[PDB]
Amino acid sequence: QYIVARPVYSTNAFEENHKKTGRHHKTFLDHLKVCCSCSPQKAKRIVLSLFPIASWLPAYRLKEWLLSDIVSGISTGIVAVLQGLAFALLVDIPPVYGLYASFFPAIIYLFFGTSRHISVGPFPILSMMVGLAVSGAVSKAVPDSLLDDERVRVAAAASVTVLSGIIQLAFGILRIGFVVIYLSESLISGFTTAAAVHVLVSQLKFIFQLTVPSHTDPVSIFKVLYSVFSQIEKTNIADLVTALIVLLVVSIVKEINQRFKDKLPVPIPIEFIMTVIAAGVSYGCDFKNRFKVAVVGDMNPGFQPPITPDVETFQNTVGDCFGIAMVAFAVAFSVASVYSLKYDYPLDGNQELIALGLGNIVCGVFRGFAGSTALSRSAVQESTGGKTQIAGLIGAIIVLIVVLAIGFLLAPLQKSVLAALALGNLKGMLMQFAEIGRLWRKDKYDCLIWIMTFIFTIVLGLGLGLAASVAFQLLTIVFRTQFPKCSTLANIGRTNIYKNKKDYYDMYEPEGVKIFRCPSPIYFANIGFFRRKLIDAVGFSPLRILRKRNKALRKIRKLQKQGLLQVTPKGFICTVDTIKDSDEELDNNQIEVLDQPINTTDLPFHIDWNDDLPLNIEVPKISLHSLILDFSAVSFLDVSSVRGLKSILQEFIRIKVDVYIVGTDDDFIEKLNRYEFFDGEVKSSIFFLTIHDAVLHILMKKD
Amino acid sequence: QYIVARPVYSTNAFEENHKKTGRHHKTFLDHLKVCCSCSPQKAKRIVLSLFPIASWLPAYRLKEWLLSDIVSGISTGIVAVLQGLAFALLVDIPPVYGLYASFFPAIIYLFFGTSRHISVGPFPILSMMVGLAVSGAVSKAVPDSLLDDERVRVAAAASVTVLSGIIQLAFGILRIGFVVIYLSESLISGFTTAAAVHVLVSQLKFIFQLTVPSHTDPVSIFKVLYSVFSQIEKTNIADLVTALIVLLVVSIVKEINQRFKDKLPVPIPIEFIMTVIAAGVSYGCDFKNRFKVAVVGDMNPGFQPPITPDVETFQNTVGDCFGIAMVAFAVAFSVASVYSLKYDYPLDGNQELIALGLGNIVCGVFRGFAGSTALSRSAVQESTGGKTQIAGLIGAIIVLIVVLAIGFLLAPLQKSVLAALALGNLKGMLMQFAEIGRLWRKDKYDCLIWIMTFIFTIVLGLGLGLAASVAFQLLTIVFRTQFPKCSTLANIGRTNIYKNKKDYYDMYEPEGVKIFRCPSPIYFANIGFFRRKLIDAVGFSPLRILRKRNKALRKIRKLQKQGLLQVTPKGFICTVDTIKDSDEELDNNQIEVLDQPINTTDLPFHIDWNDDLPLNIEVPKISLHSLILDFSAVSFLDVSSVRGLKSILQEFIRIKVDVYIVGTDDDFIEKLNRYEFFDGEVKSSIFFLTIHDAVLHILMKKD
Ligand SMILES: CC(C)CCC[C@@H](C)[C@H]1CC[C@H]2[C@@H]3CC=C4C[C@@H](OC(=O)CCC(=O)O)CC[C@]4(C)[C@H]3CC[C@]12C
Ligand SMILES: CC(C)CCC[C@@H](C)[C@H]1CC[C@H]2[C@@H]3CC=C4C[C@@H](OC(=O)CCC(=O)O)CC[C@]4(C)[C@H]3CC[C@]12C
Ligand SMILES: CC(C)CCC[C@@H](C)[C@H]1CC[C@H]2[C@@H]3CC=C4C[C@@H](OC(=O)CCC(=O)O)CC[C@]4(C)[C@H]3CC[C@]12C
Ligand SMILES: CC(C)CCC[C@@H](C)[C@H]1CC[C@H]2[C@@H]3CC=C4C[C@@H](OC(=O)CCC(=O)O)CC[C@]4(C)[C@H]3CC[C@]12C
Ligand SMILES: CC(C)CCC[C@@H](C)[C@H]1CC[C@H]2[C@@H]3CC=C4C[C@@H](OC(=O)CCC(=O)O)CC[C@]4(C)[C@H]3CC[C@]12C
Ligand SMILES: CC(C)CCC[C@@H](C)[C@H]1CC[C@H]2[C@@H]3CC=C4C[C@@H](OC(=O)CCC(=O)O)CC[C@]4(C)[C@H]3CC[C@]12C
Ligand SMILES: CC(C)CCC[C@@H](C)[C@H]1CC[C@H]2[C@@H]3CC=C4C[C@@H](OC(=O)CCC(=O)O)CC[C@]4(C)[C@H]3CC[C@]12C
Ligand SMILES: CC(C)CCC[C@@H](C)[C@H]1CC[C@H]2[C@@H]3CC=C4C[C@@H](OC(=O)CCC(=O)O)CC[C@]4(C)[C@H]3CC[C@]12C
Ligand SMILES: N#C/C(=C\c1cn(-c2ccccc2)c2ccccc12)C(=O)O
Ligand SMILES: N#C/C(=C\c1cn(-c2ccccc2)c2ccccc12)C(=O)O
Repeated sequence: QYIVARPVYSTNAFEENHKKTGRHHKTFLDHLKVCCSCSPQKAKRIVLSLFPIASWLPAYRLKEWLLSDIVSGISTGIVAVLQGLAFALLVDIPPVYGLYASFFPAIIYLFFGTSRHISVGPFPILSMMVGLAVSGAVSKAVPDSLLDDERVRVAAAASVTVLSGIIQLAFGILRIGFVVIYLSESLISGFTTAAAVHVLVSQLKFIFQLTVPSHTDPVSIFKVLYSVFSQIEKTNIADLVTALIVLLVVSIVKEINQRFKDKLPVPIPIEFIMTVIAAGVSYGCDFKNRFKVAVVGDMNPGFQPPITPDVETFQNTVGDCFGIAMVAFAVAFSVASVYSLKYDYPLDGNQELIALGLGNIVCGVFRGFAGSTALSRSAVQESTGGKTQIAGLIGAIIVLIVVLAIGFLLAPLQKSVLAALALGNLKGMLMQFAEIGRLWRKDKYDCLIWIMTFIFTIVLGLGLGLAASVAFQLLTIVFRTQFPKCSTLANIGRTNIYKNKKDYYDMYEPEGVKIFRCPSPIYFANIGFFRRKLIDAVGFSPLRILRKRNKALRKIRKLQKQGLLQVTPKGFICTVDTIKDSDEELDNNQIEVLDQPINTTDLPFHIDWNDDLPLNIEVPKISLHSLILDFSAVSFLDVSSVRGLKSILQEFIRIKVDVYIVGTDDDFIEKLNRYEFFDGEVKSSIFFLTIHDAVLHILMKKD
Repeated sequence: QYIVARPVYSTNAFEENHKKTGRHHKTFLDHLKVCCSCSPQKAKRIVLSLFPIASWLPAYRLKEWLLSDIVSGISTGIVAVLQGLAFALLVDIPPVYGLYASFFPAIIYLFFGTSRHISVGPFPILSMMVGLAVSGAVSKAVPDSLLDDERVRVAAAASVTVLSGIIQLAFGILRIGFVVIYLSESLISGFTTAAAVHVLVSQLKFIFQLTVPSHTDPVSIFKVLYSVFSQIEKTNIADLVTALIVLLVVSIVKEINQRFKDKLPVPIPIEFIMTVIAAGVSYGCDFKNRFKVAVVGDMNPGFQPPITPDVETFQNTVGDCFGIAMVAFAVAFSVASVYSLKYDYPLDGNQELIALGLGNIVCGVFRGFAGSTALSRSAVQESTGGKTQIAGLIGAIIVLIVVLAIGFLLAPLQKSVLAALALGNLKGMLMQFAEIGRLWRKDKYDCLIWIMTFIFTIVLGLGLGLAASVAFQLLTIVFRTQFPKCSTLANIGRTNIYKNKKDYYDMYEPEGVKIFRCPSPIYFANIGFFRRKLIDAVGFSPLRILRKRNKALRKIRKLQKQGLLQVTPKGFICTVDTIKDSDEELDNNQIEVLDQPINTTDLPFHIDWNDDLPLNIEVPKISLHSLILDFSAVSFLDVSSVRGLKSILQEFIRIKVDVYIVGTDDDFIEKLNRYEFFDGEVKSSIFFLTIHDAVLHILMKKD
């Protein structure tokens, strides 16, 4: 049973009887002495965190991990080759520059990366963003043969990814890799669903084999849909039927694959099989002069010399590279967190930013495009038994073998087989459309974030819809705390339990006491609503009672100068039966003296303000004498709240109503001490521990 | 004294013994039957709120208010004439179009407005915004004598203000006039200080008499400063010395004016006096051919016929007109709220939006620019004794007399006297620079809002810095709740008071109980920090203990198949002294079975997990058996919080640690019922009333 016998405490009387420890909290100048104090332990702890390969490579279990890493590396390197060739088409550069995007960041991440299970390379949302930034950068260059219009796109892609890597590396150095908390899962879900719709639309010009101009920012998906479906009569039917056959086979076998996972080890590489079959039947049957199928061209065997990034492209694409860097880091951290939770090893977000930025810089210098991880390729690497990032090294070696030696193969590949392979794996992102119903019946504030993120991304493009979506998801936090359900409380069962007055049957309120509760932090978007709810909860406005009391006092003092009210020790004598109702109106520059506190020390008689005032002065009466504010769910105040609350409490104190703030911790009062809140009128003795403390104090101080 | 004797309640046992009232809360379809249910009382209540002049005009006290309204109307009409002429220069149109800006909204607001003390007209921040929007609109028009370049600016100004009035009227119709709560007072203070710096810079080309091109959006103030100070050798010294003399005299007399306010009724109109003296000495001495002073030209006597707004200017200036409408409504509501609080009458914000939008539409049709109220002119109207909006009618009649009849006067006015009069009244907005110190020592989150609003407005212009400032002040709410000071609580004095464990001396914790407190709402930017703080507060991670227990159970079950552990009713028999430490590593696709709940029903012996496990199996021990979460300051959860909290509680329950959530109201649990939160593992019986309830329940259920 609950049995408590203690004294009534008042948050000052609690601190006289219970000695505090007196903690000396930390300043700024010693925050700048814990950072600059270097040590031989601190330096080695830093340089083993900058080069994580110095810590996991000598701890390699080369009896339990090597064969699994080799098998997983081969199985992810084949997928990396095909995905690089397919994602180079979304940037509209020659396809061999896709392979450079799947080699250099995977080599840099082996040395500088902290995850063990992600596969580093291109992924289609980032490749679409890089393609849109290139189309925006070549449409803004100053002026000074379709081999030279793609030589500009390659240099623009290289410059965009060098700038994105520079931004990522700078944010990793500045230790602000915690920015991934500013994206909710509803925002990520809506953004990835709309990006899957963007990817699905962008692969239509390769299936139908049409020529679509490179549209730009505001509504890119509808311009591309119009330019595709206005030329639908020029559709090459061989590419269409080949893409449909490859798409049907890869979706059927990818359903069969995960439908039967207990019986099937190292799952079926149906995309490699269909690519081999399609390139082998396009060769031999000569699907380039019988029909007019566009193929992957003759890729040159070898790497290309490094280029210097153009500062004009740096100037024209600053916000595009900011969006590319943010989306790349957010996707990589979201994918790597799954496997770090699954296998229990720590992830360093700032080291992730440093490794991805260095990989993107080295990739863009040697003419590749932007890299992060993909969820699909990382799932392929982890599903086949990847243990460390040596599987990434074997995958990069497979990409290297394809670049240097076997590049005469993949030349009869039909360029719509790649689009069909990219369309066959949009299923996981398109199945997120069944989340509007769940979030609708769950929250309705995150369903709004989902729907507005989808709409903003669709009708504003992948770079600008993300910024608008982040701003709207910041608005929804204000929407949650805008009109809080403010309550009046009452006692149940004649004990220390106080709940909502409209919720149970036999509640009891002490006479003259009001207990008000705001279940929300009070800030600038909240304080006027709080004042309105408090005023209609107590039943009156204290400013009106104060002003009418001041008007009555001015009329009483005016009648005292005329000798009409001879003041006794008790009671006014009233040596007139009735005066003829002369009300006096004050001017402006003089009305604010009605808001001053009443000091009736010149009369020996104590004016009651509640019984009856002589000579027909109405002065409306109140029954309230004590007000309790339950500030237990109020997490913070800012400035506007402290001003408005100081005004409310000053207006309540001046009409002789005691106020009590109840339910706060010591940090709340310690922050209120900085706000110039307490003075000779609002004292610190209004704070109490619990509601029952204040109620017992009221009942003791009355009688 | 505090004496309580009650049973221990558990938020389900409280609702079996206290019958709820069962309120039927309101749906959507009856929200759409309270709006469409029309009545003869509802219709008259609506149409008396659309035309407020039908309610205050027959209640006019024409014995106490008429002379004061006449005097205040004359005193504000003279100021309205001079301010209209001065603010027409910030738009760079001829000055007579300033007077039309101070006539038509003041006439429309007399019929449709709810305030009684504001003066409607131009104010310099809005006139600078209209000038910037005109300069941006004439720099974007398609192509098809300095009399024709200002005929384009007049039509662009008219179109911009018609679109701003349309936006204001549409937002007043849609009942969303509560948007003024989205601007903190720190944002308004920083914005108005930077706008005062903009106004001070924009009046330099009229004092020095220079020719400055109409610069635009990104850094307008530095381009204007460069274009002024590169031509400083061409300064007309007569305009300079006249502006300095007028500025010195008006600042000295405006200090003298409010230094002595008790002795001085109806304060000194020093601006009217200096304008009369300057125009009378510029005439007669002929300050137009002796020197080369630019003067206010010959204004044509009369109004101008209405024009149709160009839809090209509507197309080019959508965001500019949105910013103009928002700033006009915010300034007007902030000024009108002061006098509504001072004189105790209700303000309707949506009717304010409707009246201002109609006034701006009618003003822009008849070739004026945008209108709202100014704080200075409203202070002049209220200080001289304005009672109703009939003072606005007398002011508009004074402006009408100046337009129709006396326009041959104000023709020798020196056009830098007006700039000096506008510079002499920037003191109130420039004295807000002494708020970085106050907000620095008070909050440091609103000082940041002030500084970033000032910087964004200065280096981005008045339209775009406001949007960036609103986005940053939405970011600061996330900054406040990002890393909450999470605590571990303990008991003081062997009663029902639980406070921070590091704060007092003789605290007591029950053995095996941890009380954790997060003093913040938990949302998407908050849940990973909450999980990290809970894990390092309890001293371990429950996933690691669960996985190591599952590994130990798999090794025990493997040794049972070999007959090495013959299970008794109690104790393992262990018919081997020591096996040679064969640890087994699981594959991927098989590791997640370490996260499954332990069901050791196949053994009759109860496995302890805390004493000793045979054959040297370590399985790290915990002393915790009960965890209490103090969710009293947690105002809301969203989706990510419910998922992360469900994960945390499921991981704690599976290692046989009872969890208790404590301190919530019934609305919190009612919202958690929608989230698919409770199941066969996480039940609703974990919720308790207070911390002492849960602690007494723990101590009763142990022994
Ligand atoms: C929920 C709210 C925030 C949605 C707001 C949507 C607007 C941002 C969209 C809807 C209509 C769009 C417009 C629809 C059509 C066009 C014509 C289009 O014309 C072209 O130049 C086509 C391509 C070419 O030929 O170059 C340019 C974009 C534009 C102005 C669009 C700009 C973006 C707009 C205004
Ligand atoms: C998520 C959806 C429901 C939000 C609302 C969608 C609208 C903003 C979309 C739907 C139809 C779209 C239009 C569909 C087709 C076109 C034609 C397109 O034309 C061209 O690109 C070139 C035309 C030419 O050759 O002149 C320009 C965009 C536009 C107007 C689109 C503008 C954006 C619109 C109005
Ligand atoms: C904390 C992180 C986000 C810092 C990242 C900083 C970069 C975004 C900045 C720093 C240096 C900047 C560069 C400094 C100088 C120039 C040269 C400038 O060009 C010229 O002055 C002449 C050449 C021309 O534009 O024709 C174009 C912008 C650019 C590349 C700037 C682009 C933006 C850069 C890379
Ligand atoms: C959010 C925090 C990390 C600060 C980020 C700052 C950047 C957004 C700023 C800092 C340096 C700026 C650059 C400084 C100099 C230039 C050169 C400037 O060049 C010109 O004006 C060339 C002539 C012309 O464009 O007509 C164009 C803007 C730019 C790229 C600026 C773009 C915006 C930058 C990258
Ligand atoms: C705290 C952070 C967010 C501040 C970010 C500041 C930037 C938004 C500013 C700083 C430097 C500015 C630039 C400084 C100089 C110029 C050259 C200026 O050149 C002109 O065209 C001058 C006028 C003309 O001759 O037409 C155009 C604006 C620009 C690019 C400015 C664009 C806006 C910039 C990038
Ligand atoms: C609140 C402050 C401390 C924030 C940082 C200020 C900078 C963003 C400012 C300070 C100096 C400014 C510059 C001062 C002078 C000029 C020259 C000005 O030149 C012209 O307008 C035309 C030049 C020509 O004739 O070619 C263009 C803007 C610019 C570069 C300004 C760009 C913005 C700058 C770098
Ligand atoms: C809830 C509130 C914010 C609604 C406010 C809506 C306005 C901002 C919209 C509604 C109608 C729109 C107009 C509808 C049609 C046109 C014609 C359009 O021009 C043309 O189609 C041809 C002429 C040309 O531009 O050359 C230019 C934009 C404009 C004026 C639009 C400007 C923006 C307007 C006024
Ligand atoms: C925030 C809530 C209240 C919604 C606000 C919606 C507006 C921001 C949208 C709705 C209608 C839109 C307009 C619809 C049509 C047009 C015509 C369109 O004309 C052209 O594209 C002409 C050709 C060219 O510019 O090259 C330009 C955008 C504009 C003004 C749009 C601008 C953005 C507007 C005003
Ligand atoms: N990963 C993996 C596999 C196949 C592919 C997945 N996408 C993809 C498509 C859209 C979004 C994200 C990923 C491919 C793209 C081209 C060629 C092959 C694939 C596998 O072998 O299972
Ligand atoms: N109001 C009032 C008075 C004088 C003026 C105040 N500004 C002003 C200037 C900047 C910002 C806001 C206001 C004027 C402008 C032109 C001509 C006269 C005035 C008064 O007569 O006291």
